[PDB]
Amino acid sequence: MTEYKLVVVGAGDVGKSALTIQLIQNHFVDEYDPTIEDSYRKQVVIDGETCLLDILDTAGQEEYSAMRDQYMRTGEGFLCVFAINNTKSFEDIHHYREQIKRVKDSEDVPMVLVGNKCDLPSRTVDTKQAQDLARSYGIPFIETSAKTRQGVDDAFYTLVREIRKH
Ligand SMILES: Nc1nc2c(ncn2[C@@H]2O[C@H](COP(=O)(O)OP(=O)(O)O)[C@@H](O)[C@H]2O)c(=O)[nH]1
Ligand SMILES: [Ca+2]
Ligand code: NA
Repeated sequence: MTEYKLVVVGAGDVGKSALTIQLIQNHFVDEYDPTIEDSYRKQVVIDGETCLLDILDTAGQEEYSAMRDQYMRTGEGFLCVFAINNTKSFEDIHHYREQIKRVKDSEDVPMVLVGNKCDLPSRTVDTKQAQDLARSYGIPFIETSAKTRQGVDDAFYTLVREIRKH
């Protein structure tokens, strides 16, 4: 089968790791201690075609480092995650897109905008705002909760579809 290396980026505490664990292990974690070793592999079927997802979680890597750059050289598609209750994480998204464009040395990198923690009450970012930013990038936007599992499969599977159209 094809193997898809998907890299999850975003500000601290937005839920990169819980999203990854929810996808792979079908559990929601209340806390996650990152390592240098957190890649996760899982076989899934997307649109009738079996494939392998290799999820690389960037949690805990420094904002600018050789390891983070190596991680995104290896990635074929990217999830840019913010949290819908943290406006600053949504404002940081352009920084992660600029970083991916730099490392991949391209303006057309498979990417999906992910608005996580959609179960929480104190929303500060509208779906319309996020859709408008995704639209400016020409990429899909998906709303998720690693806790209720809403949108989790959709976000990773849509990213695979994005790779499959490149
Ligand atoms: N309610 C809620 N909490 C979440 C969600 N995603 C992550 N969290 C919590 O947010 C905190 C940070 O999550 P983590 O995955 O470690 O974020 P990361 O640093 O970006 O990898 C943890 O306490 C998680 O339990 C979500 O969708 N909903
Ligand atoms: Ca799962
Ligand atoms: Na954290």
